[PDB]
Amino acid sequence: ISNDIAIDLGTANTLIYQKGKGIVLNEPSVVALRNVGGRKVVHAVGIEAKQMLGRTPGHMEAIRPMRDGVIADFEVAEEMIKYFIRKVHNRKGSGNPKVIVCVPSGATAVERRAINDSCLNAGARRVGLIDEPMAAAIGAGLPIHEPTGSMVVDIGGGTTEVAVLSLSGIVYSRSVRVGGDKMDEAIISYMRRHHNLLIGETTAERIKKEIGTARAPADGEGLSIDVKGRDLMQGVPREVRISEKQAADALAEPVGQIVEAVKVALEATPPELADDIADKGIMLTGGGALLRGLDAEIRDHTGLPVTVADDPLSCVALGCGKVLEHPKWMKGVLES
Ligand SMILES: Nc1ncnc2c1ncn2[C@@H]1O[C@H](COP(=O)(O)OP(=O)(O)NP(=O)(O)O)[C@@H](O)[C@H]1O
Ligand SMILES: [Mg+2]
Repeated sequence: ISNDIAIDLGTANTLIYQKGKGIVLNEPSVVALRNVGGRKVVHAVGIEAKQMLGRTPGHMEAIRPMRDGVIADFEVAEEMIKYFIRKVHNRKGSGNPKVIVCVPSGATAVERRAINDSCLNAGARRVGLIDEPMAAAIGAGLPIHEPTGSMVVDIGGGTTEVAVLSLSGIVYSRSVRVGGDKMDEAIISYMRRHHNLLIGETTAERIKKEIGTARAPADGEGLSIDVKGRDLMQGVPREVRISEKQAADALAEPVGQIVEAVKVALEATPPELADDIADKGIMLTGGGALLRGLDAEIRDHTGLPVTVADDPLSCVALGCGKVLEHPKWMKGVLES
């Protein structure tokens, strides 16, 4: 049995795929730091940190060490990664493992060295890096080996990466800093400006999942829920109701940037490849791809068919996993 692992180091979620086990770990990429006499110390990581925040006062502080598709905190990213790697270690398995890590396509040398070191520091022999859109496309089923063109749109928490693949290569790649976190920030700004109500991340993610949509009902308001927060002048808790119409209104800006990033990618793409993507469709992946109507909105504005992958939260990790299982393929990237 193997200790070989592939890591999908998301801004919102970290996934680890183990050779011969599939997905062994799926946890929020948060660290909880307690502040004490000027210092900050790592208290919990992952689902534990997210649990004990939400039971949160004064000390317990939240660091997302990857954020907006960049490494913000090198010290805490290292310890996050270490924790996760140690946590999936199997003692009845091969020595120090081979590791694959999925990095943003707009990742610099430095951030790559940083990833690679955090992994060696955690007990790996060798480390290979694979560009995210390439992993997303493989994970999703795309025929990235054919000379036919393929398009993948990966909507994360901090980033939306759009890429066109052909012939085992990336022909075009671009990332924009818009995804599920800007969606939440927009819903929370909307609650403040229109209904004068302060809300949190959790209430926000809940609205986005429950009535969020990239396109308003043709009706007028559609469905509604009630959400709790607190009045921003009075301090008292309050309930307000909100429609799918309001949510659509709230999300239109970040949705529109996503749509614009797809149009821009098409305008850069070679016509013959563009016509291939026209036949098979644009493939959406990543958790942001689960927003209602988002595929329907990209279809209207581009003219192209659009499909959401199966298990879009897991694509990058499955694609990384596929490379891990294929020794000759993993070869290709350790030579990176
Ligand atoms: N039903 C849903 N509708 C809309 N958004 C959702 C839904 N479920 C999850 N999400 C969002 O999906 C995002 C996380 O997706 P994910 O693909 O895990 O991100 P990531 O890989 O960690 N970020 P990144 O490094 O930018 O690629 C969060 O912003 C969630 O709010
Ligand atoms: Mg991602």
